[PDB]
Amino acid sequence: MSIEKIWAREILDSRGNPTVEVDLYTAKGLFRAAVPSGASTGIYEALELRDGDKQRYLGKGVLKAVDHINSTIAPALISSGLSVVEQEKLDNLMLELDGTENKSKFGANAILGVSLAVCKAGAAERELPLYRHIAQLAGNSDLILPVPAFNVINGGSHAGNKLAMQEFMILPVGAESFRDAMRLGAEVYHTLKGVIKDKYGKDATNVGDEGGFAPNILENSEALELVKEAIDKAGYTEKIVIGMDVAASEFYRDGKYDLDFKSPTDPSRYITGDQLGALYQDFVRDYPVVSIEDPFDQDDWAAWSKFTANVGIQIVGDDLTVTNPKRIERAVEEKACNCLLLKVNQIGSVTEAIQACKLAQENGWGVMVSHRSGETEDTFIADLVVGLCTGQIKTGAPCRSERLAKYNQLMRIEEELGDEARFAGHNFRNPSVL
Amino acid sequence: MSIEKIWAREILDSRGNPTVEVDLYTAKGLFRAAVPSGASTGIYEALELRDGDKQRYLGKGVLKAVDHINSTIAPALISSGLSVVEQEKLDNLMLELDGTENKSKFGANAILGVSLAVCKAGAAERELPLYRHIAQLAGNSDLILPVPAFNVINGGSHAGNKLAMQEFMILPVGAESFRDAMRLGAEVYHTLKGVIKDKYGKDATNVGDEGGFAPNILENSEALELVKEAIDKAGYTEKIVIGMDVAASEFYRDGKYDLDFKSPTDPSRYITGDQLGALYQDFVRDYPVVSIEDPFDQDDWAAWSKFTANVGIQIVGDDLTVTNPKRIERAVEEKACNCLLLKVNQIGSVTEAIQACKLAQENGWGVMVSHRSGETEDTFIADLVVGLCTGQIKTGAPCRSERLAKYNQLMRIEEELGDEARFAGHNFRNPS
Ligand SMILES: [Mg+2]
Ligand SMILES: [Mg+2]
Ligand SMILES: [Mg+2]
Repeated sequence: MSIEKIWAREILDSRGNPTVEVDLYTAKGLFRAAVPSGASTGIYEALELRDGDKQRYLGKGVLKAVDHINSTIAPALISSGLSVVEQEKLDNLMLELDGTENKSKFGANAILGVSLAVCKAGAAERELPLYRHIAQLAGNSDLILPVPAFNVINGGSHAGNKLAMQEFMILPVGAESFRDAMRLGAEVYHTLKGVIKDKYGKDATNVGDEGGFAPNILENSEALELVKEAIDKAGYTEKIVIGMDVAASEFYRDGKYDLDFKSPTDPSRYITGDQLGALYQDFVRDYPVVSIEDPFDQDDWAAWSKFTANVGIQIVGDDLTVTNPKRIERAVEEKACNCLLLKVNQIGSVTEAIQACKLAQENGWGVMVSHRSGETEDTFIADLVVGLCTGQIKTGAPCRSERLAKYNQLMRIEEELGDEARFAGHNFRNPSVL
Repeated sequence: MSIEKIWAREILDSRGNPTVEVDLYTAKGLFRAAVPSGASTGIYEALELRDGDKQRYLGKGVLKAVDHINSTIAPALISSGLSVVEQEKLDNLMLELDGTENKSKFGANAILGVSLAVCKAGAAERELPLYRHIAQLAGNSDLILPVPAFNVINGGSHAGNKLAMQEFMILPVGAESFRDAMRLGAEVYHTLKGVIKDKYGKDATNVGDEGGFAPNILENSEALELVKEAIDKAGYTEKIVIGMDVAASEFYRDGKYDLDFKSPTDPSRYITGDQLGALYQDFVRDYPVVSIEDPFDQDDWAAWSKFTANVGIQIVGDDLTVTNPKRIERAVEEKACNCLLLKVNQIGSVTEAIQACKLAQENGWGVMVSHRSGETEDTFIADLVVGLCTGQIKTGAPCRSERLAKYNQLMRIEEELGDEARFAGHNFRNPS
């Protein structure tokens, strides 16, 4: 009926690791989607199925996930009789076919790749651009261009430096449009390179996984100083603010936090959740920080709720909520945070991701659509953040094209929307208030 | 007629600089292409037109080039009534509309953006995959999957280290297929990170513009040691060899060469072209180096010919030849090199790039299709290298998706070709 052919293959992501790509065919043509991959993955994330074959890609192959698609998932959907516009029914069938909570039979990367391809096929079957099809799936009717959050300084578990905290972001909230926001982001990014070079030398101007610079610094306050200095020299103090992804789960040790966890282990330097919270308060006071992601461990609920109750800024749950309704519901009840980081590969399907988004928005939460540290040339989340009208997205620094592909696509979307294009601007936290 | 709309816009490349993207519409749909951008550009390259507005993208804007397409080029091609399959006529039309030798009026980035989009539109009009359309444009019958050249160690002008030479590449010539070559490249790349980290620390495992690691090293022989270490440790000593892009023009200092040109100037450390040649001889002797690109300055013709005459490996012209038939002809007669690095943005059009490729191949040269240090999500050169059957391509490390998009596309082309697919392997110099 609707689906003529589904064919999955093995491609390489932005880090050189294998990941899932899915080709879905209908009468209207070919629809291709790829699955991202995280590095600092939360323990409650849906299962990313790897082969474990040590003599092939060091055990990081995804032939098992690919086979699960080509052998089991593909014929099931083909013989289902469901139109590709039926996103929820097609996703539910894959959920039922898997039958496990964390998608541990087929793998979340196997299920998502199909779910993404189905969505694009459904859009064309609907004769709609992808972002508008997503809008209808979510029950939205008034699209919004998001404020981009550029990770210009990379730290954390997979960055070549001492910098403990993972991401230092800039948000051009005072930009005129999204295309203007892209300009402000790039100019500060290029300005930041000079600032870092002048102070630390050229060795500190190489980049990490997400395109942000990886300077040889330790103190996170210094990363904020550099970024702030770059904003000012670029001449955008009044238009650009700062966001952070701490990813505190990555340096959570023995009930405490280690802000020097890439140095030889020494428990004497560890700090408590209270001390860590007091450090954030200093950051918010001393710098234009308006958003902090994963300030505490994924299971340190008491620290989350206590800190959130004493700040006015955006508190983003990432590893805490893992785009999971069952986890979000708890966080809502406990007021652990006021914003959800939406990662489609954390939950495994488009339908579940949309449900997770609306569950957040219903409770007055902000929503930030996000990429993974390992991405592809796929640009799905660009149309996603527009269709869901969340008003904020982080998909990398203005560097490395697995990041720019999303940003460029968003510029195309704003162009396509014409005079009906709206930039979230200073209302990125609650874009519907626009 | 054929072309219904041509619309250009401003997008960002892999290093955050503006570049040209062109949307071309026919009855068969939308065909999109983007223009790459170089950093270590040769002085004889066709003009990359930048706005120069200091208050916008630090003067790197491409609004003028975009405007030249939308206001001038597009209505001229639409009024021509030429079919998109007529690649040569459409390219010639833009060349004549520009009317300048180095495409200084519209910019090479403006002309190429349309030329690339036209080519993709022509492929669909012919009901052919892009690589087959290109093959017929070049008059080729039997296709070839190229050996990938992964730039796994980054040095040079725009890398955050002391390393003078620009690119250190691995070539899985002993691979079973291109998909196998991708695995070999990635596995060595990941192994190399560990090798680098163990010796220099995690600070040295960050990447440069092309995805290769940027370790804090000075010696070029050390970069070769690290690479050779990774190959052996990965278990592919017999199957993976080494290529180099020296880009000597970047450290050419009025007759001599500075292998520490990112250090404070000291002319006493400068070496002659003869010394530099002797150094390459040492590299070829001690390491499996089978290809050297731009070993001398773009104008140091005597050094090129002298060195090429005394080596048996592949000598690749990049800034020397700039994908230009006029420069290629001179290099052929003077025997300056034996391989052409094919960059479409160096000459400005698909037609001229094909002419450049065929001219090199007619004279026994190898051809390596190449990307630029500043790339986009565009994957044209993947279809280009297969269609031109050159047998070798460098489009970055197996890191950063502006590189992987090409490599992934080449894996798709191999899968699509199936039985007809042949991997160049040890014949990467001569798949002919
Ligand atoms: Mg993470
Ligand atoms: Mg995070
Ligand atoms: Mg160059």
